[PDB]
Amino acid sequence: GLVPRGSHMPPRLQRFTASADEIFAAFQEDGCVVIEGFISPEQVARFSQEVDPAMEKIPVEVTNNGNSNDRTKRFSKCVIASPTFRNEIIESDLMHELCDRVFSKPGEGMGYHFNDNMVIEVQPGAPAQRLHRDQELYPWWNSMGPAGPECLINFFCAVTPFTEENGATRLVPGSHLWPEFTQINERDCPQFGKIETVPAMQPGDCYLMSGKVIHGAGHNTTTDRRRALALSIIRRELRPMQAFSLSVPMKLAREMSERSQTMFGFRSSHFWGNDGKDIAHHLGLI
Amino acid sequence: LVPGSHMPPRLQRFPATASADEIFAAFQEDGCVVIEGFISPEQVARFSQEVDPAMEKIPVEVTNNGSNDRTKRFSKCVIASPTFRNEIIESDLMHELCDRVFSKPGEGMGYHFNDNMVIEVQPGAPAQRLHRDQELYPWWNSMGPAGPECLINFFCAVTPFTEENGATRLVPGSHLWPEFTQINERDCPQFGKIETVPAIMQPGDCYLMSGKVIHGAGHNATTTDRRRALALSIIRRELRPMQAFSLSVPMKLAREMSERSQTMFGFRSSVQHCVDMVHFWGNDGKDIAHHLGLI
Ligand SMILES: C=C1[C@@]2(C)C[C@H]3[C@]4(C)CC[C@@H](O)C(C)(C)[C@H]4CC[C@]3(C)[C@]1(C(=O)OC)C(=O)[C@@](C)(O)C2=O
Ligand SMILES: O=C(O)CCC(=O)C(=O)O
Ligand SMILES: O=C(O)CCC(=O)C(=O)O
Ligand SMILES: [Fe+3]
Ligand SMILES: [Fe+3]
Repeated sequence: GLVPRGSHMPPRLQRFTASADEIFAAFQEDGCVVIEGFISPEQVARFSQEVDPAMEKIPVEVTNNGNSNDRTKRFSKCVIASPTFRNEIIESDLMHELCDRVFSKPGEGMGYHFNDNMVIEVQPGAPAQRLHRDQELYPWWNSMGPAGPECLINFFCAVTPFTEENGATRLVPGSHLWPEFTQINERDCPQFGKIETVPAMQPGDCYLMSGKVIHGAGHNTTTDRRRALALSIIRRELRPMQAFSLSVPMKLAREMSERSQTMFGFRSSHFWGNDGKDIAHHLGLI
Repeated sequence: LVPGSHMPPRLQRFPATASADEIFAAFQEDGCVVIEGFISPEQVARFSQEVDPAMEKIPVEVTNNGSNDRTKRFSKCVIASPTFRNEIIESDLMHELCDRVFSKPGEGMGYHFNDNMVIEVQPGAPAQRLHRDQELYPWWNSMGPAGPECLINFFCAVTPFTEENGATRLVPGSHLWPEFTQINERDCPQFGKIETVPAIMQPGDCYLMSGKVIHGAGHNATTTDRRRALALSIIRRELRPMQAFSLSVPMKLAREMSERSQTMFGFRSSVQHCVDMVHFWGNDGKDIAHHLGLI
């Protein structure tokens, strides 16, 4: 009794803070999954307050250009600006145990690190964002199709509420299993215009989406800044969009755990080394 | 010429004053090509001299496993060698060829440094397993020869490369086989049947090789010869380097670099286009070179 008997049933999008082997199976089966309450209530709140001054000084472009910057604010310096982010959120033992199932291989330590820490605020009346796979960031990955390894996953977390009206993210569950991975336009995608989305949540819930999954922010209302926190995580062989080890000051890196140092590139795992030695030695982190 | 003798595979040779289109054509055909005088004999001799203290402090590891042992590997070339940072990495032919491999229209430099490794193969050192350098990026073989390029190496003779002292063994045209497997008995059907050719070179010569080319260091069967190489390993901007150069190379040395050299070492970003434009290795919407103060 999930849809009225006889109706078309829409692509499946499971919801779940229980077993990691559990959430991981929903990820594998569908390409994405929701984690209701991924960051605590006040945590999501103290976080949003802490980055709000930074958001306040980001001007809004009104361009009708088609870009992803048309009335959408984006801001990446979350570690610099938010103590609760760098002290609490990125230390979710849930994140890591999930990242460990997507990415790490046995006896090789952490096969993952951060790509980005982005706060995305869809301004009211913002055109719906182009449909895309995140792994289009790494242009050849689509050419490996659904059988290729995972390159990227997003812990996409709501900051203000996510509604059909304010432009929450439209997901396409199961698009990680399509036979050919393509750009999503009328020229390159045959299914263009027939692609059945599902809008994605309340402040603190996150959805865990594969980089193979087609998606996009929808159209935005008259006075609702729809604000989100994207934890982009990639495998250790890939380069981050943000140069976090050169902008996050050494002070904050000294306060991080070994594993979070590895996420921001203040520590190696043999990639990102220093002539046969961990880069951590040279940085005065023993 | 040899005498109905079997003629082994051809490794094409060009002087460093040839058309970058002529050299790249060879690279595209065979997957590897020798560039003679890539570095001048005076430049390489100063380089060898400037890194030689660091090389002598490096213990030769001998092991009871015949392991990629008895090979010295040193990567702090920028810190240790003015010739390297002031002249060698400013090779225009090197950047001409990288652009033809990596750089898309309208996205600036599509490449950067993976590594800068002095590789000195010691007397008696055993040969290296046959491998492709793109095995570093483990999904890459699965795209086969149609896959884009992830990596190229400018592998320079610092001291002479001879068949006896362990000059690299290469397989021209292995970037074109229909299936890219690891080269072992389990997965490779040609295992044991693969014909290689050595990179015979004088100091300052180099070969340029695709990550798709099967190759391995040869056995050093001499008693005197420490066979010294300089490997300039260059990858796509989207891939992680093996060296964290921006974190170990001093900022004092960063400020002295040309802007394309800063990009190579991650002191400066490059802009990638997907409708959307994105700084790769950037700082919250701006080139990382602002926060660092490099203009
Ligand atoms: C240029 C962009 C790129 C190429 C990559 C992404 C990307 C790093 C992709 C992976 C994600 O986990 C996440 C949320 C961290 C985004 C953040 C925004 C940008 C940087 C981007 C953007 O800001 O557009 C002006 C885009 O929105 C987009 C969709 O179009 C892109 O595909
Ligand atoms: O803002 C959103 O809801 C989607 C974010 C996204 O997909 C992107 O910017 O790449
Ligand atoms: O030293 C050589 O000639 C081969 C080096 C090589 O192929 C490698 O280290 O990947
Ligand atoms: Fe996206
Ligand atoms: Fe190699």
